[PDB]
Amino acid sequence: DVLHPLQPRLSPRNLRVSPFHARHKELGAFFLEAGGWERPYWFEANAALLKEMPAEWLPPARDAWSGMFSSPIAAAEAWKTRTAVAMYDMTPLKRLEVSGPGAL
Amino acid sequence: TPRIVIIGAGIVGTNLADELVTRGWNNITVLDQGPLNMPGGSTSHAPGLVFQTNPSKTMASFAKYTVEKLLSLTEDGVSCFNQVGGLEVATTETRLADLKRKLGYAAAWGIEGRLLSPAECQELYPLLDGENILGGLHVPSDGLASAARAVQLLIKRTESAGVTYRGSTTVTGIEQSGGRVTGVQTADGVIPADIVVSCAGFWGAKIGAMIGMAVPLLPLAHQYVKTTPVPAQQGRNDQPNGARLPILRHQDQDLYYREHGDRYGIGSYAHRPMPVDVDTLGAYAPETVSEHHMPSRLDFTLEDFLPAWEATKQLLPALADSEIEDGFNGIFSFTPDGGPLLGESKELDGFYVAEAVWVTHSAGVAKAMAELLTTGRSETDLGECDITRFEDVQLTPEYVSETSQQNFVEIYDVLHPLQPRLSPRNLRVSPFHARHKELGAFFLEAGGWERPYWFEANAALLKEMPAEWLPPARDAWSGMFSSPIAAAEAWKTRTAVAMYDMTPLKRLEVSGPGALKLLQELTTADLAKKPGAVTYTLLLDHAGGVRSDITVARLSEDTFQLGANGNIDTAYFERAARHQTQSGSATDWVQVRDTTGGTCCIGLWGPLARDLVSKVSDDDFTNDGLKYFRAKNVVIGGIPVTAMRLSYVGELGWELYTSADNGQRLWDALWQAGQPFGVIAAGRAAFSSLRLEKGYRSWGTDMTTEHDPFEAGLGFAVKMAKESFIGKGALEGRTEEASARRLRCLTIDDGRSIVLGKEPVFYKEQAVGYVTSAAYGYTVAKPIAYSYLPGTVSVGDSVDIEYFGRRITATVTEDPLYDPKMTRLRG
Amino acid sequence: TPRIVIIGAGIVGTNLADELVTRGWNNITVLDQGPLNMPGGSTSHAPGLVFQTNPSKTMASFAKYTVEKLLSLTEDGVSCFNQVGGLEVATTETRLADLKRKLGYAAAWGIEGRLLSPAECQELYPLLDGENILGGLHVPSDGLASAARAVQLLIKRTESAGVTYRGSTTVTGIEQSGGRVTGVQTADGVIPADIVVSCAGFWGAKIGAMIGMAVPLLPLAHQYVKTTPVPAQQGRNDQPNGARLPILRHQDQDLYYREHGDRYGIGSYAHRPMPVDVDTLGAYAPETVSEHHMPSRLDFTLEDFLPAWEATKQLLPALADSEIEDGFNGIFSFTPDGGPLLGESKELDGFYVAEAVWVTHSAGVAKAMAELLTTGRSETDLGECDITRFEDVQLTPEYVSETSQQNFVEIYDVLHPLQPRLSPRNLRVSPFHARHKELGAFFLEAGGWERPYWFEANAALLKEMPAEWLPPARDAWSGMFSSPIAAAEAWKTRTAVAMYDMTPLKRLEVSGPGALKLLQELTTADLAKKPGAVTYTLLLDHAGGVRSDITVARLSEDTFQLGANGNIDTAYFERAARHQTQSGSATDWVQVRDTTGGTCCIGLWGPLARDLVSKVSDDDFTNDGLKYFRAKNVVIGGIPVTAMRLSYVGELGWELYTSADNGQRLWDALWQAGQPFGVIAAGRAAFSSLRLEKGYRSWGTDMTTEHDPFEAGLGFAVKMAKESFIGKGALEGRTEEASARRLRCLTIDDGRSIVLGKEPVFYKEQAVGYVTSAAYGYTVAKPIAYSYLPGTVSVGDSVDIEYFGRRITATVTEDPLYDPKMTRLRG
Ligand SMILES: *Cc1cc2c(cc1C)nc1c(=O)[nH]c(=O)nc-1n2C[C@H](O)[C@H](O)[C@H](O)COP(=O)(O)OP(=O)(O)OC[C@H]1O[C@@H](n2cnc3c(N)ncnc32)[C@H](O)[C@@H]1O
Ligand SMILES: *Cc1cc2c(cc1C)nc1c(=O)[nH]c(=O)nc-1n2C[C@H](O)[C@H](O)[C@H](O)COP(=O)(O)OP(=O)(O)OC[C@H]1O[C@@H](n2cnc3c(N)ncnc32)[C@H](O)[C@@H]1O
Ligand code: NA
Ligand code: NA
Repeated sequence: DVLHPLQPRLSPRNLRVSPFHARHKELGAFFLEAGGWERPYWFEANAALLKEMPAEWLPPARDAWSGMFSSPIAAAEAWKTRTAVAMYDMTPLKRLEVSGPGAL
Repeated sequence: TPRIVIIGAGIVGTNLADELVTRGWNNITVLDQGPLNMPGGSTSHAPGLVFQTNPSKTMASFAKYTVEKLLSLTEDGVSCFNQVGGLEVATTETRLADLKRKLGYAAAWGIEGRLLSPAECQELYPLLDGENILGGLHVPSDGLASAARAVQLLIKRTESAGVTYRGSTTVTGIEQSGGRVTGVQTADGVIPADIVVSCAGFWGAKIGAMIGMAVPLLPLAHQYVKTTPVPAQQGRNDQPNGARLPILRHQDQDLYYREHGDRYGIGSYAHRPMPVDVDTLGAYAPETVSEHHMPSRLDFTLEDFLPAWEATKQLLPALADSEIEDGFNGIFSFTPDGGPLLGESKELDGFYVAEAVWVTHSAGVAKAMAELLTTGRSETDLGECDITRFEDVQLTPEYVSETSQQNFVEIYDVLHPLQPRLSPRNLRVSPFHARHKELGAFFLEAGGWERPYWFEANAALLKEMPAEWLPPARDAWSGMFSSPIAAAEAWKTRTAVAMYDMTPLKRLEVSGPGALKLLQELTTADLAKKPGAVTYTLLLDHAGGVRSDITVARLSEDTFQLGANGNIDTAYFERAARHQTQSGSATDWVQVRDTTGGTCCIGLWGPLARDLVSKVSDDDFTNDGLKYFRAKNVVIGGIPVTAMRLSYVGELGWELYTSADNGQRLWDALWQAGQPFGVIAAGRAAFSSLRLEKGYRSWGTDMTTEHDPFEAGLGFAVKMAKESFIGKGALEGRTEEASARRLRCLTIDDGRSIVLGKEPVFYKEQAVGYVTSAAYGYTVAKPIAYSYLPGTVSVGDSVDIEYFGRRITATVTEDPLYDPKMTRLRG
Repeated sequence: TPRIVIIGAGIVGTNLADELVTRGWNNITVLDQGPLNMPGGSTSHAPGLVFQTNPSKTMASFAKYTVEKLLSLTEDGVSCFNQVGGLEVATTETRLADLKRKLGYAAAWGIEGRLLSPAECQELYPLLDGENILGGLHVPSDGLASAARAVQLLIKRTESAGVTYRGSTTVTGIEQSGGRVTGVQTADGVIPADIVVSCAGFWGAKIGAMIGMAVPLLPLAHQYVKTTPVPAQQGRNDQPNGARLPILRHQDQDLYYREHGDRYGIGSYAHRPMPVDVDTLGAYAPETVSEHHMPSRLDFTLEDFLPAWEATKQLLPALADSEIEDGFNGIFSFTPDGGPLLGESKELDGFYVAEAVWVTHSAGVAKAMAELLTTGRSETDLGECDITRFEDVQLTPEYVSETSQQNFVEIYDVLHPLQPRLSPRNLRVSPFHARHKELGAFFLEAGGWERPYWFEANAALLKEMPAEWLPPARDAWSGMFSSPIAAAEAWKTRTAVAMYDMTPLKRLEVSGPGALKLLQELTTADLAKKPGAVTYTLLLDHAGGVRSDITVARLSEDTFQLGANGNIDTAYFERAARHQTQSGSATDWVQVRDTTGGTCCIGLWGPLARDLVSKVSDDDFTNDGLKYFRAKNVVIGGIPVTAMRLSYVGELGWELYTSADNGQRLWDALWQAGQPFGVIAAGRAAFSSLRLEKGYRSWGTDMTTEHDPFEAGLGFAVKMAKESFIGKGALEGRTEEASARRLRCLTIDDGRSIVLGKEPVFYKEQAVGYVTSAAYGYTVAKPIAYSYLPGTVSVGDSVDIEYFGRRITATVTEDPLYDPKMTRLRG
């Protein structure tokens, strides 16, 4: 099959979620998955910001292929990270603890 | 004939006066606050590019008529149309593909055009830098309107026929009595009128406030610039405003161009939206109005034009050897959906609008409005143009401002037919909204309502779905706003049981001792039956065209519930009810209420529907308890419900109606009862596919006022034996078998090439139709498309449908495609 | 006088015939399917215990009248009441406390009673095993009714006065024309009638179905047993049914007792609910009806009685030396709220019900119904008895069965006034329900609606709340269904801004050319003002009693929105509207619709309300934009809203109304706008407290039809200058200052002893009133209670309120307690 590089499976999904999952769903997260973890790629709540976003932040139209699994909402999220304050879910990033007198 | 006052002597008002005169109505006064020699609205600044090809059949037809009429409007051997042709160029692959779709519209609506290669574009338009040009769409019949000259020639010939023009005359109010217009107020007194038509351009909302009418347009400014003389153009054109090259669109950069002698004109939408408050413009003394000084022209803002100027030099390098000479920010109108605003006001009988109209469509709008006024109907479908199409949340100043600014931003963008706005959203939701979100609904919006198209919860079913139900891969365009989940939802509707949210479908209650009388005249059904009957019926106009299809349920002697198509229907019934009440006896009064927002409806459909409902109700839902096309009151999960036995999707079950406060309980009761039967929530994508498999006609797409019932295959819904109903006389003698054009079901032979709507349909290489409704049919496992075809094309014949320039073979197929013997519905 | 047919010759129907005759109406036919000497309904098996004390003032008054009337009904020197007194014993501390509350009801309603110690109980009732007895409540005037003998004596004296009795006559249908009753159908023809009253006991729902009326009673069976001769009782009483000891209640074990000569009778509710299908009983040939063979008696099920028999031997050990002799499972009626069903049907003019009535209240119900029929009103408040009190979800067979069975299970339980059912719940929810659950709403229910009483989200505010707002600890009883969170919600309403859900408050739309005319006659206001006015007004009866208080908003010439008290109001307006339409001209027609379930309302109140709304609306909400007690249409968050400026809680702000589909958006828009102002959601506990601080009267509690406007302190709402309105004539000359009894505000001096309602109020040691509305006042920092008091008691006087047997000192206080100068509401 012809498949986009970001194409998700539709099943099995929701195997691993962070503690913020219910809050993310309240905010309209668009989830893709990697390593079993559900990861928001943008939040539909932020679409409401696009109408106040300064014109310099608005990207041009995308073609169909680069537009797959993409949203203009991401521009607003970048805008607010650069100018205000943002909360990213970093839970899925691999975390190891190395301990003991031999760790160093 | 009636005394008419037209407000506005722009291109719309003067064409309307002309179209009325030609139809023998000449008791007309046209008013304008500006001087008659140069009124000073948008018509007085438009450069006049006319591109006819449009996705809307109606707008394309308006443009074709405008070109024809302007070519005919002449004095001293010079017409008001310079037919240079039109060229749209593509600088991206996305745009190149969209030009192939537009070539399809051209063929569908009867406009001649051709796709051009980069080399052919360069031959046609030598000033192009061909490096970035990927191809073009050439329409030889497009060209340049002389709008200001047309206004002057229309004024001259209508004045000769008896029309009165009064310039320098400002309308300050509207006089009324008894709910009907009687006059127009000015500083100097009242001008009497039986009919008033507001043709006031971007002042349309200011006029509407004079009668308490919401007119959903927003005045916005748009930049237009002229260059100094361009060296490459020296000696080529007639001075000072000659043109020889086709008008030029560069939609990837939001620009358009025309020649003005040896100078260029540049129109740009590539700037911030620029809303204008009409109350700040100032009154212009008519003696001061001139080319560069008029209400419609605001000061140029060069800073907004710099990017457009750079993009212009890239496309047309010869212009880099010229300079900007003059620019202005010109005011015109935008609306929430980009459509114009036509028709009779809800608030005042005899008061009409014809506003938010480009020069391009002006003569077509005027013709349609002249037809409406003089005969009671337009010869062209106005469903996308009627002012009454809007829902109440769509008429607020905030909605009109936000959505019309977005329409400006997107004016030249490539957009899919299902593309949603991202804001404003969540205006109207059904009582099931929280449950829908629990199930991962994918929502799109229409009329302000959030509507699930499928549910992510159902993705878990795909791995157990039988292979016969799995559709092939979709291409990128038909794959937009689509999911394979819809196949699973269709599968479970056909084999188990499903819950559809029917809440957004327009619901009217018609009540009172005059309700039966009203509906007996307006519809094509004999509704005088003991309560409990549900009847599918049509509303016609006096020419027999189909205004709407409606389902009528008689709930009691004096109460009927109607399933309708939208707010055009609401306004039609409201006025008809008021007129019957006003002119009738104590037994003729009737009220109409739009109850949609206060109620809700679940379509509970599938072969296990009786098994499910039996767990939560003691009412009799067997065939003896409730027959097909009947209604009765029941209790489900403790909630009083009106159950109607019918199904758009063609399965066992019922539409279940209740008040909004009870909806969540009804939902939850049915949901719990359905667990052992594998109940699912099912969305609009599956709904549309299953309903098309049943051959349902969608008003506005599969039939309009341009079609009679017999052409549409809806003859069964017309009871010709009735003594009286609107349209009966026009329909005498007509049959389905004798109809010159007939609505036909097509299936796509390759099983995979999905079409979407508006694609042209060819029979033996000639364009003879276009796609109305379309969907992938999950039960028949192939794409489906409907089209009108000449009556001589038969079931079993082959036709081609053009999709993005490729011809797809399809077969005329008998419908319904699924269960034509209704075995799933009976017993 | 009118021709009356009464269906049923039980204790109700025969007392009704008697009460009509005494009022000079004797054109009455009474029908019964059973033989007149022993009809065979529940009256033919009742043992006749009459305990007068009840939490309901109306039911207590009905019982007092029954005792008086039965003592008066005599032949051969033997009356129909044996006044042995009544004793309720307590075996738990919970029950002992509840007897102190019941002693309070006794004092409130004018019944003499005393609390007895264990020793005194033993002196009064020597057969008690005193070990487990903790105390008793003794009411000397209670006793034993001879219900079957009363029926026979009533038949005799009404027959003499002209009443016709027809036994062995089964009603099979009801004849009607023009929406009014005309007759009663039997196998032998139609008996003509202007008025029909269904007194058919547990067959009431079967009769109601004959006219399409839902009668919300459930037939249920209840065990009653007689013992063999009890050795300890040998020689003590007259044989065979004599009694000397008080009737005995043992509510902790769901049992009651009486003597029958030397045998005991035992009634038990300590068994599974036993619903009965009346259609299975079989028709009894009248010649076969006898003491042990009649429709109302089903076969005894000993297995259900064994636990009751064991509990009986424990309480009364002498009975262990007897045996069970005979038992039966006797059928009677239960209803969803334990109240009877009285009044005129919604479905049929002139058709009345008087059903689900204990022998205990029978003569009082009959008197009230005789008053209703002969004068148009009852002299006793029927708000808790009227058949029209029920909401539509409360009339389904499923609701009536579940809730009436729960009422049987709980019949003798100690229950708090706010105790909710655990099922059925979530029948009706507002559009804000999901948001409320996000905020941790604590829901209670009324009329089927889920209503937040407080929000757990607000617990986080308690740690920043100023100390003056923190209330003292509550005792266990007043602490039930209460939270300290309510103080925080009151604090923020008074100092910031709060959003109350007003959706459940009854909302009626009255429309049509006759709407103004109807309301001008029914209300005490002059409503003929240009649209936009909001008026608080009263509905009176013809005696000037207060049927309801209503807020009327005139939204247009022919449309009014009413805020009402419940479905008694709905049915009252529906019938008045139909009668005006039927008898009126083409300009008199009027429709009434209950729009509550299709709409919603947010009360946006607090000093920051203008700051909040200004962020989400461009409409003018200043004093010049919208004055106090005015309404206008606005847009908030993109949603069309009807804003009304008034506040139950006494702060700046508005009631904001919209359609249900728009409610969640309106909520979310206001919520987001309110974040910088510290907006909270606020629930019913705070609402009730703040509204009582404003002196608002709650219909049904603070005033009923027993009170005129002047007694209630509502004189300001009566426009005596009006030409005409129902009740005007009765009110001529009356004033607040001359009223013999006046509604007064009391505050509890100790700042901590909260009372709840119905507690008796004493002035110089005499019972002179009782608590109507009550709440802790968070702004005044003390408990508040209202009561009627003799006119000679003044502001500043001291009264005592008895709560669980303890006297609490309170002061008559001027009201409103908060902001009587309305500074918070004006400007
Ligand atoms: C501004 C603009 C518009 C434009 C364009 C470029 C610019 C910068 N380029 C176009 C193009 O190339 N092709 C095309 O098809 N259209 C183009 N347009 C849009 C076009 O100009 C307008 O859509 C069209 O001209 C609108 O015509 P209409 O006849 O509807 O409106 P109008 O010319 O503005 O006339 C309205 C008249 O009403 C009078 N009026 C208003 N209020 C009153 C009162 N109260 N009393 C009396 N008279 C009143 C005005 O004076 C005006 O003359
Ligand atoms: C069953 C029971 C009831 C009871 C009780 C103990 C038992 C086991 N103990 C009580 C107690 O000690 N104190 C008290 O106050 N009440 C007690 N009760 C309840 C009491 O018996 C009933 O609530 C009361 O008797 C009801 O009286 P009412 O007059 O309302 O009803 P009825 O006696 O059942 O009479 C109805 C008559 O209607 C006739 N009917 C019905 N349908 C028709 C038709 N279609 N046509 C003609 N006549 C009809 C019936 O025949 C009946 O006689
Ligand atoms: Na754009
Ligand atoms: Na019990």
